[PDB]
Amino acid sequence: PNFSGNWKIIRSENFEELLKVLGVNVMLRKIAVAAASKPAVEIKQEGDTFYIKTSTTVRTTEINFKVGEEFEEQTVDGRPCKSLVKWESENKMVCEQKLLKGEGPKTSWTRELTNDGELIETMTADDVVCTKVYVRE
Amino acid sequence: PNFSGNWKIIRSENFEELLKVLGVNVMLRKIAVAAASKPAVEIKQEGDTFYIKTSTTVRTTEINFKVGEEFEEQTVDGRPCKSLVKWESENKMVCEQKLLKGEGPKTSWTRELTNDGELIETMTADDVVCTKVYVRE
Repeated sequence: PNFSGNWKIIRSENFEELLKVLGVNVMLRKIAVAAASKPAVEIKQEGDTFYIKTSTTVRTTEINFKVGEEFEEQTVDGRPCKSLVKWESENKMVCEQKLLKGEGPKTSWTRELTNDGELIETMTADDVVCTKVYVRE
Repeated sequence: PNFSGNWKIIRSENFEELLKVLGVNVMLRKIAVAAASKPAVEIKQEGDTFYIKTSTTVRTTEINFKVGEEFEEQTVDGRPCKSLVKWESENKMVCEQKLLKGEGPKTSWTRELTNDGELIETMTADDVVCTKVYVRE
């Protein structure tokens, strides 16, 4: 169905720990998980075309993509990557990322909609997964 | 033989499927997947007495039991149960679980030490089996 909406975070699991295993220093981890860094996510979906803007109190980023068409974004640790999203099913998109320069962990993400209209986001780096869950405002 | 040691995972199958057949909703499964990252198992075996600590990037749980003596733990989906472990062979133990309160699917688990020195852990609910294989660190 339809991912469009203004989404507010209600659960976050394993995010700081994932940053830790990627080598992010403790000062940056602590700020990444601070109240002031809680992400709001605004999505506008038109068929396979998506605009997703993710904002905290200090940062704002937007991606625009169509399912099945390569685009550029950043990995969960700021390295530029080429991304490609596919539908795993009607309510779930999966994204494979490839670094533009150099080598690093294999990263990906998924976003999916539940029965009850929660948005679940997961991000994976090698063997480590973090999960965020949002509800619509 | 001796189950003692610190065990690192080399493969895993059907974790989320097990939770799914137990009726855990998809939100909770995806949180559980994040909280299950990089599982490590520390075992201290002294004859028939066992201490088993399971650590992931987010959480640590510990059970202490003696083979043939009932103890309390939780099912894989987090429900309190009484458990009783028995030897099924020289190198394999099997645990049957019964809920403290209420009724539910039959759940069990096993742990086996192979001839190649691997530890195989299985957890069963209905006819779904989740399997993890570890080697000694």
